[PDB]
Amino acid sequence: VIREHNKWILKKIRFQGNLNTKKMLNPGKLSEQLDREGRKRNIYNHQIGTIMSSAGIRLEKLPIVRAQTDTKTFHEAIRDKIDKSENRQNPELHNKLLEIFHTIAQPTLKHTYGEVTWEQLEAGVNRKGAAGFLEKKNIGEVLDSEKHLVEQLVRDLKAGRKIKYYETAIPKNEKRDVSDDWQAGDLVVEKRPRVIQYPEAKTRLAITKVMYNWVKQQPVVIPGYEGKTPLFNIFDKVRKEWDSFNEPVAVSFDTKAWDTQVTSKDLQLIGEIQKYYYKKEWHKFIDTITDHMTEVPVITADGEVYIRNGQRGSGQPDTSAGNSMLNVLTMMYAFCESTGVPYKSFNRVARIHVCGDDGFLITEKGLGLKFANKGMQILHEAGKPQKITEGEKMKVAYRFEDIEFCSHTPVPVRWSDNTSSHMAGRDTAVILSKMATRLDSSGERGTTAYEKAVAFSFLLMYSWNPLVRRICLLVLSQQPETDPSKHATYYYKGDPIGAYKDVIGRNLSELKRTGFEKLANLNLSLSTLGVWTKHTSKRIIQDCVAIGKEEGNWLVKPDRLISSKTGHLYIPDKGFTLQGKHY
Repeated sequence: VIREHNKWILKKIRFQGNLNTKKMLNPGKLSEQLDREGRKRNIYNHQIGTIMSSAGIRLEKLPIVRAQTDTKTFHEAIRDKIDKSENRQNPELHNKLLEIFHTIAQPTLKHTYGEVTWEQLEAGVNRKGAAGFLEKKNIGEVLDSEKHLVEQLVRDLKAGRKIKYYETAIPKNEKRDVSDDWQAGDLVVEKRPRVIQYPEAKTRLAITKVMYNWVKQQPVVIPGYEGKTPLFNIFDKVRKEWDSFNEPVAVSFDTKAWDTQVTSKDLQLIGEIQKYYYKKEWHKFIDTITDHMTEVPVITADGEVYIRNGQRGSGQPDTSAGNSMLNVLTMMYAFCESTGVPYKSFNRVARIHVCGDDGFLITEKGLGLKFANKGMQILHEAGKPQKITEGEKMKVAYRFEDIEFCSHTPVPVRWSDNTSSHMAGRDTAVILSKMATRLDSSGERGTTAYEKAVAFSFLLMYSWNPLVRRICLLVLSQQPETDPSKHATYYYKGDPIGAYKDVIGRNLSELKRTGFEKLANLNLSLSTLGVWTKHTSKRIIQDCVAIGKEEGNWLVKPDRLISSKTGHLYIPDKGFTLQGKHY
Protein backbone atom coordinates (compact mmCIF):
# COMPACT_ATOMS: atom_id res chain seq x y z
CA VAL A 1 0.00 0.00 0.00
CA ILE A 2 2.68 2.55 -0.91
CA ARG A 3 2.12 5.76 -2.83
CA GLU A 4 2.02 6.24 -6.58
CA HIS A 5 5.01 8.46 -7.32
CA ASN A 6 6.91 5.69 -5.52
CA LYS A 7 5.87 2.67 -7.57
CA TRP A 8 8.53 3.27 -10.21
CA ILE A 9 11.12 1.65 -7.93
CA LEU A 10 9.00 -1.54 -7.87
CA LYS A 11 9.73 -2.18 -11.53
CA LYS A 12 13.39 -2.51 -10.60
CA ILE A 13 13.02 -5.16 -7.86
CA ARG A 14 14.46 -8.48 -9.03
CA PHE A 15 14.36 -10.60 -5.88
CA GLN A 16 12.33 -10.99 -2.74
CA GLY A 17 13.49 -8.66 0.00
CA ASN A 18 15.54 -9.94 2.90
CA LEU A 19 15.49 -7.21 5.51
CA ASN A 20 12.87 -8.92 7.69
CA THR A 21 11.38 -5.52 8.46
CA LYS A 22 8.35 -5.80 10.72
CA LYS A 23 6.88 -2.32 10.28
CA MET A 24 8.31 -0.94 7.08
CA LEU A 25 7.69 -2.17 3.56
CA ASN A 26 10.55 -4.25 2.12
CA PRO A 27 9.42 -4.52 -1.57
CA GLY A 28 12.27 -6.75 -2.63
CA LYS A 29 15.89 -6.48 -3.76
CA LEU A 30 17.64 -5.24 -6.90
CA SER A 31 20.20 -6.98 -9.10
CA GLU A 32 22.95 -4.39 -8.75
CA GLN A 33 25.02 -3.74 -5.64
CA LEU A 34 27.57 -1.25 -4.31
CA ASP A 35 31.15 -2.33 -4.91
CA ARG A 36 33.58 -1.92 -1.99
CA GLU A 37 34.80 1.31 -3.62
CA GLY A 38 31.66 3.24 -4.56
CA ARG A 39 31.09 1.41 -7.84
CA LYS A 40 27.75 -0.16 -8.79
CA ARG A 41 28.13 -3.65 -10.21
CA ASN A 42 26.01 -6.76 -10.68
CA ILE A 43 25.71 -9.34 -7.92
CA TYR A 44 25.49 -12.31 -10.25
CA ASN A 45 26.27 -13.17 -13.83
CA HIS A 46 23.42 -11.29 -15.55
CA GLN A 47 22.85 -13.58 -18.55
CA ILE A 48 22.99 -16.88 -16.68
CA GLY A 49 21.04 -15.33 -13.83
CA THR A 50 18.34 -13.82 -16.00
CA ILE A 51 17.66 -17.13 -17.65
CA MET A 52 17.55 -18.86 -14.26
CA SER A 53 14.96 -16.26 -13.27
CA SER A 54 12.91 -17.03 -16.38
CA ALA A 55 12.00 -20.31 -14.72
CA GLY A 56 10.96 -20.48 -11.08
CA ILE A 57 14.56 -20.02 -9.89
CA ARG A 58 14.88 -17.60 -6.97
CA LEU A 59 18.59 -16.68 -6.99
CA GLU A 60 17.89 -15.38 -3.52
CA LYS A 61 17.27 -18.88 -2.12
CA LEU A 62 20.59 -20.26 -3.36
CA PRO A 63 22.54 -21.77 -0.40
CA ILE A 64 25.33 -19.25 -0.74
CA VAL A 65 26.61 -16.41 1.51
CA ARG A 66 29.59 -14.05 1.87
CA ALA A 67 32.28 -14.86 4.42
CA GLN A 68 32.63 -12.63 7.46
CA THR A 69 35.77 -10.71 6.62
CA ASP A 70 35.66 -8.27 9.62
CA THR A 71 38.60 -8.15 12.03
CA LYS A 72 36.46 -9.07 15.03
CA THR A 73 35.46 -12.43 13.55
CA PHE A 74 38.70 -12.95 11.64
CA HIS A 75 40.46 -12.91 14.99
CA GLU A 76 37.82 -15.17 16.48
CA ALA A 77 38.75 -17.57 13.65
CA ILE A 78 42.48 -17.54 14.36
CA ARG A 79 41.67 -18.01 18.01
CA ASP A 80 39.20 -20.82 17.36
CA LYS A 81 41.11 -23.07 14.95
CA ILE A 82 44.75 -21.95 14.78
CA ASP A 83 45.55 -21.04 18.41
CA LYS A 84 46.46 -24.55 19.62
CA SER A 85 49.38 -26.61 20.89
CA GLU A 86 51.06 -29.10 18.54
CA ASN A 87 49.29 -32.44 18.70
CA ARG A 88 50.81 -35.27 20.69
CA GLN A 89 51.55 -38.26 18.49
CA ASN A 90 52.56 -41.81 19.36
CA PRO A 91 56.40 -42.05 19.37
CA GLU A 92 57.61 -44.25 16.51
CA LEU A 93 54.89 -42.83 14.19
CA HIS A 94 57.25 -40.97 11.95
CA ASN A 95 59.65 -43.90 11.55
CA LYS A 96 56.79 -46.04 10.37
CA LEU A 97 55.50 -43.29 8.08
CA LEU A 98 58.96 -43.09 6.50
CA GLU A 99 59.03 -46.86 6.32
CA ILE A 100 55.71 -46.80 4.49
CA PHE A 101 57.12 -44.05 2.30
CA HIS A 102 59.87 -46.26 1.00
CA THR A 103 57.26 -48.79 -0.07
CA ILE A 104 55.90 -46.06 -2.33
CA ALA A 105 59.02 -44.19 -3.45
CA GLN A 106 59.79 -44.01 -7.16
CA PRO A 107 63.58 -44.81 -7.40
CA THR A 108 63.53 -43.90 -11.05
CA LEU A 109 63.39 -40.32 -9.79
CA LYS A 110 65.37 -40.51 -6.56
CA HIS A 111 67.77 -37.56 -6.33
CA THR A 112 66.85 -36.30 -9.80
CA TYR A 113 64.81 -33.16 -9.08
CA GLY A 114 66.44 -29.75 -9.17
CA GLU A 115 65.63 -26.10 -9.87
CA VAL A 116 63.62 -25.06 -12.93
CA THR A 117 63.55 -22.13 -15.34
CA TRP A 118 61.67 -18.87 -14.81
CA GLU A 119 59.75 -19.89 -17.88
CA GLN A 120 58.26 -23.12 -16.52
CA LEU A 121 57.53 -21.41 -13.20
CA GLU A 122 55.52 -18.63 -14.83
CA ALA A 123 53.28 -21.25 -16.41
CA GLY A 124 49.92 -19.54 -15.94
CA VAL A 125 51.00 -18.42 -12.48
CA ASN A 126 48.64 -16.22 -10.49
CA ARG A 127 50.18 -12.77 -11.05
CA LYS A 128 47.57 -11.32 -8.68
CA GLY A 129 49.09 -13.49 -6.01
CA ALA A 130 48.94 -11.58 -2.70
CA ALA A 131 52.02 -9.58 -1.71
CA GLY A 132 53.03 -9.99 1.90
CA PHE A 133 52.60 -7.21 4.41
CA LEU A 134 56.10 -5.95 4.81
CA GLU A 135 56.43 -6.47 1.05
CA LYS A 136 55.44 -3.96 -1.60
CA LYS A 137 55.23 -5.78 -4.94
CA ASN A 138 53.09 -8.80 -5.71
CA ILE A 139 53.64 -11.89 -7.84
CA GLY A 140 54.22 -10.90 -11.46
CA GLU A 141 55.13 -7.44 -10.27
CA VAL A 142 57.95 -9.27 -8.55
CA LEU A 143 58.71 -11.26 -11.71
CA ASP A 144 59.30 -8.00 -13.52
CA SER A 145 61.37 -5.89 -11.12
CA GLU A 146 62.77 -7.82 -8.18
CA LYS A 147 63.25 -11.07 -10.15
CA HIS A 148 66.98 -10.97 -9.52
CA LEU A 149 66.09 -10.68 -5.85
CA VAL A 150 64.24 -13.99 -5.96
CA GLU A 151 67.42 -15.43 -7.44
CA GLN A 152 69.66 -14.26 -4.60
CA LEU A 153 67.06 -15.65 -2.16
CA VAL A 154 67.15 -19.05 -3.82
CA ARG A 155 70.90 -18.76 -3.68
CA ASP A 156 70.55 -17.60 -0.07
CA LEU A 157 68.35 -20.54 0.88
CA LYS A 158 70.69 -22.95 -0.85
CA ALA A 159 73.71 -21.58 0.97
CA GLY A 160 71.45 -21.97 3.98
CA ARG A 161 72.02 -18.38 5.10
CA LYS A 162 69.84 -16.38 7.49
CA ILE A 163 66.39 -15.33 6.30
CA LYS A 164 63.35 -13.48 7.71
CA TYR A 165 60.53 -15.94 7.13
CA TYR A 166 57.10 -14.87 8.32
CA GLU A 167 53.59 -15.41 7.02
CA THR A 168 50.69 -13.04 6.57
CA ALA A 169 47.24 -14.04 7.82
CA ILE A 170 44.07 -12.70 6.19
CA PRO A 171 40.44 -13.83 6.19
CA LYS A 172 39.48 -15.16 2.74
CA ASN A 173 36.97 -13.09 0.84
CA GLU A 174 34.69 -15.68 -0.79
CA LYS A 175 31.04 -16.71 -1.03
CA ARG A 176 30.41 -20.00 0.78
CA ASP A 177 28.04 -22.94 0.82
CA VAL A 178 25.45 -23.17 3.56
CA SER A 179 23.51 -25.81 1.72
CA ASP A 180 23.99 -28.16 4.68
CA ASP A 181 23.11 -25.41 7.13
CA TRP A 182 19.94 -23.97 5.60
CA GLN A 183 18.96 -27.49 4.72
CA ALA A 184 18.49 -27.58 8.49
CA GLY A 185 16.75 -24.75 10.33
CA ASP A 186 19.97 -22.75 10.76
CA LEU A 187 19.40 -20.10 8.11
CA VAL A 188 22.76 -18.40 8.56
CA VAL A 189 23.39 -15.21 6.54
CA GLU A 190 27.19 -15.31 6.56
CA LYS A 191 29.96 -17.76 7.59
CA ARG A 192 33.31 -17.67 9.44
CA PRO A 193 36.18 -17.00 7.09
CA ARG A 194 38.97 -19.33 6.12
CA VAL A 195 42.09 -17.68 7.40
CA ILE A 196 44.84 -17.74 4.84
CA GLN A 197 48.43 -17.56 6.07
CA TYR A 198 50.99 -17.20 3.30
CA PRO A 199 54.68 -16.53 2.52
CA GLU A 200 55.98 -13.38 0.90
CA ALA A 201 55.48 -13.20 -2.87
CA LYS A 202 59.24 -13.27 -3.40
CA THR A 203 59.71 -16.23 -1.05
CA ARG A 204 56.88 -18.11 -2.74
CA LEU A 205 58.64 -17.61 -6.07
CA ALA A 206 62.03 -18.77 -4.79
CA ILE A 207 60.41 -21.83 -3.26
CA THR A 208 58.23 -22.82 -6.21
CA LYS A 209 61.18 -22.13 -8.47
CA VAL A 210 63.41 -24.85 -7.06
CA MET A 211 60.66 -27.16 -5.80
CA TYR A 212 58.37 -26.83 -8.82
CA ASN A 213 58.56 -30.57 -9.41
CA TRP A 214 57.49 -31.65 -5.96
CA VAL A 215 55.13 -28.78 -5.35
CA LYS A 216 53.32 -28.89 -8.71
CA GLN A 217 53.60 -32.67 -8.73
CA GLN A 218 54.85 -32.63 -12.32
CA PRO A 219 55.65 -36.48 -12.09
CA VAL A 220 52.83 -37.34 -9.69
CA VAL A 221 54.63 -39.36 -7.08
CA ILE A 222 51.89 -39.42 -4.50
CA PRO A 223 49.79 -42.61 -4.33
CA GLY A 224 46.24 -41.62 -5.16
CA TYR A 225 47.01 -37.94 -5.64
CA GLU A 226 44.11 -37.04 -7.91
CA GLY A 227 44.16 -33.24 -8.07
CA LYS A 228 46.00 -33.39 -11.38
CA THR A 229 43.21 -35.33 -13.11
CA PRO A 230 40.15 -33.76 -14.82
CA LEU A 231 36.97 -34.22 -12.84
CA PHE A 232 35.03 -35.64 -15.79
CA ASN A 233 36.73 -39.01 -16.04
CA ILE A 234 37.96 -39.53 -12.52
CA PHE A 235 35.06 -41.60 -11.19
CA ASP A 236 35.56 -43.83 -14.20
CA LYS A 237 38.95 -45.05 -13.08
CA VAL A 238 37.67 -45.44 -9.53
CA ARG A 239 34.77 -47.41 -10.93
CA LYS A 240 37.27 -49.95 -12.26
CA GLU A 241 39.06 -50.39 -8.93
CA TRP A 242 35.72 -50.75 -7.22
CA ASP A 243 34.71 -53.59 -9.52
CA SER A 244 37.95 -55.50 -8.91
CA PHE A 245 37.04 -56.32 -5.30
CA ASN A 246 34.59 -59.00 -4.27
CA GLU A 247 32.37 -57.10 -1.86
CA PRO A 248 33.93 -53.56 -2.04
CA VAL A 249 33.58 -50.74 0.37
CA ALA A 250 34.94 -47.21 0.52
CA VAL A 251 36.07 -45.55 3.73
CA SER A 252 36.24 -41.77 3.73
CA PHE A 253 38.91 -39.67 5.38
CA ASP A 254 37.54 -36.89 7.52
CA THR A 255 40.17 -35.17 9.62
CA LYS A 256 39.17 -32.04 11.58
CA ALA A 257 40.90 -28.88 10.44
CA TRP A 258 43.77 -30.81 8.91
CA ASP A 259 46.04 -27.79 8.42
CA THR A 260 45.71 -26.91 12.04
CA GLN A 261 46.80 -30.45 12.85
CA VAL A 262 50.05 -30.69 10.94
CA THR A 263 52.80 -31.35 13.46
CA SER A 264 56.37 -30.04 13.33
CA LYS A 265 57.64 -33.62 12.89
CA ASP A 266 55.04 -34.09 10.16
CA LEU A 267 56.70 -31.22 8.37
CA GLN A 268 60.15 -32.73 8.85
CA LEU A 269 58.97 -36.09 7.45
CA ILE A 270 57.96 -34.27 4.29
CA GLY A 271 61.35 -32.63 4.46
CA GLU A 272 62.88 -36.08 4.25
CA ILE A 273 60.63 -37.19 1.44
CA GLN A 274 61.53 -34.04 -0.37
CA LYS A 275 65.22 -34.60 -0.02
CA TYR A 276 64.51 -38.09 -1.31
CA TYR A 277 63.60 -36.66 -4.70
CA TYR A 278 65.96 -33.68 -4.87
CA LYS A 279 69.56 -33.60 -6.10
CA LYS A 280 71.85 -33.30 -3.05
CA GLU A 281 72.74 -29.75 -4.07
CA TRP A 282 69.36 -28.75 -2.66
CA HIS A 283 69.07 -30.58 0.64
CA LYS A 284 70.26 -27.55 2.58
CA PHE A 285 67.66 -25.42 0.81
CA ILE A 286 64.97 -27.98 1.82
CA ASP A 287 66.31 -28.33 5.36
CA THR A 288 66.54 -24.54 5.69
CA ILE A 289 63.00 -23.74 4.60
CA THR A 290 61.65 -26.71 6.64
CA ASP A 291 63.43 -25.42 9.74
CA HIS A 292 61.58 -22.17 9.23
CA MET A 293 58.14 -23.70 8.91
CA THR A 294 58.32 -25.31 12.33
CA GLU A 295 57.70 -22.04 14.11
CA VAL A 296 56.40 -19.31 11.87
CA PRO A 297 55.88 -15.65 12.74
CA VAL A 298 52.52 -14.59 11.35
CA ILE A 299 51.37 -10.98 10.94
CA THR A 300 47.57 -10.63 10.71
CA ALA A 301 46.17 -8.13 8.22
CA ASP A 302 45.12 -5.81 11.05
CA GLY A 303 48.64 -5.77 12.42
CA GLU A 304 48.66 -8.42 15.11
CA VAL A 305 51.62 -10.80 15.35
CA TYR A 306 51.52 -14.39 16.60
CA ILE A 307 54.19 -17.12 16.61
CA ARG A 308 52.50 -20.24 15.21
CA ASN A 309 54.00 -23.57 16.18
CA GLY A 310 54.10 -25.42 12.90
CA GLN A 311 50.90 -26.23 11.06
CA ARG A 312 50.23 -25.77 7.36
CA GLY A 313 49.80 -22.21 6.14
CA SER A 314 47.41 -22.73 3.24
CA GLY A 315 49.47 -20.26 1.27
CA GLN A 316 52.68 -22.24 1.57
CA PRO A 317 53.67 -23.56 -1.86
CA ASP A 318 54.11 -27.13 -0.56
CA THR A 319 50.54 -27.33 0.85
CA SER A 320 48.96 -29.48 -1.87
CA ALA A 321 51.75 -32.05 -2.29
CA GLY A 322 52.67 -31.73 1.38
CA ASN A 323 49.18 -32.40 2.71
CA SER A 324 48.42 -35.03 0.09
CA MET A 325 51.59 -37.02 0.70
CA LEU A 326 51.32 -36.71 4.46
CA ASN A 327 47.64 -37.67 4.26
CA VAL A 328 48.17 -40.87 2.27
CA LEU A 329 51.05 -41.96 4.52
CA THR A 330 49.03 -41.46 7.66
CA MET A 331 45.93 -43.17 6.28
CA MET A 332 47.91 -46.12 4.89
CA TYR A 333 49.67 -46.37 8.23
CA ALA A 334 46.28 -46.11 9.92
CA PHE A 335 44.73 -48.80 7.70
CA CYS A 336 47.55 -51.19 8.41
CA GLU A 337 47.58 -50.46 12.11
CA SER A 338 43.89 -51.18 12.07
CA THR A 339 43.51 -54.35 10.02
CA GLY A 340 46.79 -56.13 10.61
CA VAL A 341 47.81 -55.85 6.97
CA PRO A 342 51.54 -55.52 6.63
CA TYR A 343 52.72 -52.20 5.08
CA LYS A 344 54.16 -53.64 1.91
CA SER A 345 50.87 -55.49 1.34
CA PHE A 346 48.79 -52.33 1.17
CA ASN A 347 48.40 -51.97 -2.59
CA ARG A 348 47.24 -55.59 -2.71
CA VAL A 349 44.36 -55.35 -0.25
CA ALA A 350 43.24 -51.75 -0.87
CA ARG A 351 43.20 -48.71 -3.16
CA ILE A 352 43.62 -45.16 -1.86
CA HIS A 353 42.58 -41.84 -3.39
CA VAL A 354 43.58 -38.51 -2.03
CA CYS A 355 43.27 -34.80 -2.74
CA GLY A 356 44.87 -32.70 -0.04
CA ASP A 357 43.43 -33.76 3.29
CA ASP A 358 40.33 -35.11 1.48
CA GLY A 359 40.28 -38.76 0.35
CA PHE A 360 39.06 -42.32 0.70
CA LEU A 361 40.20 -45.94 0.28
CA ILE A 362 38.57 -48.97 -1.34
CA THR A 363 38.80 -52.45 0.20
CA GLU A 364 37.00 -55.70 0.98
CA LYS A 365 34.07 -55.23 3.35
CA GLY A 366 35.82 -56.96 6.23
CA LEU A 367 39.07 -55.01 6.17
CA GLY A 368 37.22 -51.75 5.50
CA LEU A 369 34.83 -51.94 8.43
CA LYS A 370 37.78 -52.89 10.60
CA PHE A 371 39.62 -49.78 9.45
CA ALA A 372 36.38 -47.91 10.06
CA ASN A 373 36.18 -48.95 13.73
CA LYS A 374 39.69 -49.03 15.13
CA GLY A 375 40.49 -46.18 12.74
CA MET A 376 39.23 -43.18 14.69
CA GLN A 377 41.41 -43.85 17.74
CA ILE A 378 44.51 -44.86 15.82
CA LEU A 379 44.16 -41.73 13.73
CA HIS A 380 43.54 -39.71 16.88
CA GLU A 381 46.89 -40.58 18.39
CA ALA A 382 48.56 -40.17 15.04
CA GLY A 383 47.80 -36.48 15.28
CA LYS A 384 45.06 -36.34 12.65
CA PRO A 385 41.71 -36.35 14.55
CA GLN A 386 38.53 -37.40 12.77
CA LYS A 387 35.31 -35.42 13.01
CA ILE A 388 32.93 -36.86 15.64
CA THR A 389 29.80 -38.00 13.76
CA GLU A 390 27.32 -40.24 15.75
CA GLY A 391 28.09 -43.82 14.80
CA GLU A 392 31.53 -43.28 16.36
CA LYS A 393 33.44 -44.51 13.30
CA MET A 394 34.62 -43.59 9.82
CA LYS A 395 32.07 -43.09 7.05
CA VAL A 396 31.71 -46.31 5.06
CA ALA A 397 30.37 -46.58 1.52
CA TYR A 398 28.73 -49.84 0.57
CA ARG A 399 27.73 -48.61 -2.89
CA PHE A 400 30.24 -47.16 -5.32
CA GLU A 401 27.54 -44.69 -6.23
CA ASP A 402 27.81 -43.39 -2.62
CA ILE A 403 31.51 -42.56 -2.68
CA GLU A 404 32.10 -38.89 -1.90
CA PHE A 405 35.38 -37.41 -3.14
CA CYS A 406 36.82 -33.98 -3.90
CA SER A 407 33.34 -32.57 -3.27
CA HIS A 408 31.65 -34.96 -5.67
CA THR A 409 30.10 -38.39 -6.03
CA PRO A 410 29.70 -40.39 -9.22
CA VAL A 411 26.77 -39.88 -11.58
CA PRO A 412 25.49 -42.68 -13.90
CA VAL A 413 25.36 -41.76 -17.58
CA ARG A 414 24.13 -44.03 -20.37
CA TRP A 415 25.25 -43.16 -23.87
CA SER A 416 23.54 -43.58 -27.24
CA ASP A 417 25.42 -46.78 -28.05
CA ASN A 418 24.05 -48.19 -24.77
CA THR A 419 27.49 -47.80 -23.23
CA SER A 420 27.79 -46.28 -19.76
CA SER A 421 30.21 -44.32 -17.61
CA HIS A 422 30.27 -41.94 -14.65
CA MET A 423 30.52 -38.17 -14.49
CA ALA A 424 31.33 -35.96 -11.51
CA GLY A 425 28.20 -34.90 -9.66
CA ARG A 426 27.14 -32.43 -6.98
CA ASP A 427 23.98 -30.79 -5.65
CA THR A 428 22.22 -28.88 -8.45
CA ALA A 429 21.49 -26.10 -5.93
CA VAL A 430 25.25 -25.78 -5.53
CA ILE A 431 26.06 -26.02 -9.27
CA LEU A 432 23.52 -23.23 -9.78
CA SER A 433 24.95 -21.41 -6.78
CA LYS A 434 28.42 -21.40 -8.29
CA MET A 435 27.12 -20.68 -11.80
CA ALA A 436 25.39 -17.45 -10.89
CA THR A 437 27.96 -16.15 -8.41
CA ARG A 438 31.28 -16.76 -10.15
CA LEU A 439 32.45 -13.57 -11.83
CA ASP A 440 35.91 -12.95 -13.30
CA SER A 441 37.91 -11.45 -10.43
CA SER A 442 40.99 -12.06 -12.51
CA GLY A 443 39.25 -9.17 -14.26
CA GLU A 444 36.35 -6.93 -13.20
CA ARG A 445 32.74 -6.70 -14.37
CA GLY A 446 30.95 -8.92 -16.88
CA THR A 447 30.34 -9.68 -20.54
CA THR A 448 28.38 -12.32 -22.45
CA ALA A 449 31.86 -13.22 -23.66
CA TYR A 450 32.59 -14.22 -20.07
CA GLU A 451 29.31 -15.97 -19.28
CA LYS A 452 29.61 -17.95 -22.50
CA ALA A 453 32.91 -19.35 -21.28
CA VAL A 454 31.31 -19.96 -17.87
CA ALA A 455 28.44 -21.83 -19.46
CA PHE A 456 30.79 -23.88 -21.59
CA SER A 457 32.88 -24.75 -18.57
CA PHE A 458 29.86 -25.95 -16.64
CA LEU A 459 28.76 -27.95 -19.68
CA LEU A 460 32.01 -29.98 -19.61
CA MET A 461 31.59 -30.51 -15.86
CA TYR A 462 27.81 -31.02 -15.56
CA SER A 463 26.26 -32.14 -18.87
CA TRP A 464 24.63 -34.98 -16.88
CA ASN A 465 22.35 -32.46 -15.16
CA PRO A 466 19.55 -31.56 -17.66
CA LEU A 467 18.62 -28.32 -15.97
CA VAL A 468 22.13 -27.06 -15.94
CA ARG A 469 22.87 -28.35 -19.47
CA ARG A 470 19.85 -26.54 -21.00
CA ILE A 471 20.78 -23.36 -19.11
CA CYS A 472 24.36 -23.61 -20.37
CA LEU A 473 23.03 -24.10 -23.88
CA LEU A 474 20.69 -21.13 -23.61
CA VAL A 475 23.75 -19.16 -22.50
CA LEU A 476 25.98 -20.37 -25.33
CA SER A 477 23.05 -19.77 -27.69
CA GLN A 478 23.62 -16.04 -27.32
CA GLN A 479 25.86 -13.77 -29.39
CA PRO A 480 27.37 -16.56 -31.53
CA GLU A 481 29.09 -13.69 -33.30
CA THR A 482 31.46 -13.43 -30.34
CA ASP A 483 34.22 -15.77 -29.16
CA PRO A 484 34.37 -16.79 -25.45
CA SER A 485 36.35 -15.12 -22.71
CA LYS A 486 39.51 -16.89 -21.61
CA HIS A 487 39.04 -15.76 -18.02
CA ALA A 488 36.97 -18.83 -17.21
CA THR A 489 37.86 -22.35 -16.08
CA TYR A 490 37.76 -23.52 -19.67
CA TYR A 491 36.88 -22.00 -22.99
CA TYR A 492 36.32 -23.35 -26.49
CA LYS A 493 37.86 -22.51 -29.83
CA GLY A 494 35.61 -23.27 -32.80
CA ASP A 495 32.26 -24.92 -32.04
CA PRO A 496 31.39 -25.52 -28.35
CA ILE A 497 29.24 -28.56 -28.98
CA GLY A 498 32.24 -29.84 -30.87
CA ALA A 499 34.84 -29.47 -28.13
CA TYR A 500 32.56 -31.19 -25.67
CA LYS A 501 33.47 -34.09 -28.00
CA ASP A 502 37.10 -33.00 -28.03
CA VAL A 503 37.33 -33.60 -24.27
CA ILE A 504 34.46 -35.83 -23.13
CA GLY A 505 35.41 -37.99 -26.08
CA ARG A 506 31.74 -38.42 -26.95
CA ASN A 507 28.98 -36.23 -28.40
CA LEU A 508 26.59 -34.29 -26.21
CA SER A 509 23.67 -35.43 -28.41
CA GLU A 510 24.64 -38.94 -27.25
CA LEU A 511 24.05 -38.29 -23.51
CA LYS A 512 21.01 -40.55 -23.48
CA ARG A 513 20.23 -41.03 -19.82
CA THR A 514 21.31 -39.83 -16.39
CA GLY A 515 20.88 -42.01 -13.35
CA PHE A 516 17.36 -41.39 -12.12
CA GLU A 517 18.15 -42.02 -8.48
CA LYS A 518 21.43 -40.10 -8.36
CA LEU A 519 19.57 -37.24 -9.99
CA ALA A 520 16.56 -37.29 -7.63
CA ASN A 521 19.06 -37.11 -4.81
CA LEU A 522 21.08 -34.34 -6.46
CA ASN A 523 17.86 -32.31 -6.95
CA LEU A 524 16.46 -32.44 -3.39
CA SER A 525 17.78 -29.14 -2.04
CA LEU A 526 16.12 -27.46 -5.02
CA SER A 527 12.68 -28.21 -3.55
CA THR A 528 13.53 -28.39 0.15
CA LEU A 529 15.29 -25.00 0.03
CA GLY A 530 12.62 -23.60 -2.24
CA VAL A 531 15.11 -22.69 -4.96
CA TRP A 532 12.81 -23.67 -7.88
CA THR A 533 9.17 -24.18 -8.82
CA LYS A 534 7.43 -27.15 -10.32
CA HIS A 535 7.23 -25.29 -13.59
CA THR A 536 10.95 -24.50 -13.72
CA SER A 537 11.69 -27.75 -15.56
CA LYS A 538 8.99 -27.14 -18.15
CA ARG A 539 9.80 -23.42 -18.22
CA ILE A 540 13.44 -23.94 -19.18
CA ILE A 541 12.51 -26.69 -21.63
CA GLN A 542 10.10 -24.50 -23.61
CA ASP A 543 12.76 -21.79 -23.51
CA CYS A 544 14.91 -24.18 -25.56
CA VAL A 545 12.09 -25.57 -27.66
CA ALA A 546 11.31 -22.04 -28.75
CA ILE A 547 14.79 -21.23 -30.07
CA GLY A 548 15.25 -24.73 -31.41
CA LYS A 549 12.18 -25.12 -33.62
CA GLU A 550 13.04 -22.51 -36.25
CA GLU A 551 14.77 -23.89 -39.33
CA GLY A 552 18.48 -24.08 -38.61
CA ASN A 553 21.35 -25.77 -36.85
CA TRP A 554 20.53 -24.74 -33.30
CA LEU A 555 23.13 -25.57 -30.74
CA VAL A 556 20.27 -26.26 -28.32
CA LYS A 557 19.34 -29.35 -30.26
CA PRO A 558 22.00 -31.43 -28.44
CA ASP A 559 19.59 -31.95 -25.64
CA ARG A 560 18.14 -35.23 -26.87
CA LEU A 561 14.88 -34.15 -25.24
CA ILE A 562 14.77 -30.65 -26.72
CA SER A 563 15.96 -32.02 -30.05
CA SER A 564 13.10 -34.49 -30.01
CA LYS A 565 10.58 -31.75 -29.25
CA THR A 566 11.93 -29.39 -31.93
CA GLY A 567 12.35 -31.86 -34.77
CA HIS A 568 15.85 -30.62 -35.45
CA LEU A 569 19.25 -32.03 -34.55
CA TYR A 570 22.41 -30.02 -34.20
CA ILE A 571 25.26 -30.74 -36.57
CA PRO A 572 28.51 -29.87 -34.72
CA ASP A 573 31.58 -28.37 -36.43
CA LYS A 574 34.98 -27.29 -35.15
CA GLY A 575 35.51 -27.08 -31.40
CA PHE A 576 38.63 -27.49 -29.32
CA THR A 577 38.62 -26.99 -25.54
CA LEU A 578 41.23 -24.85 -23.78
CA GLN A 579 42.06 -23.50 -20.29
CA GLY A 580 41.72 -20.13 -18.56
CA LYS A 581 41.74 -19.77 -14.77
CA HIS A 582 41.44 -23.36 -13.54
CA TYR A 583 43.08 -24.73 -10.40
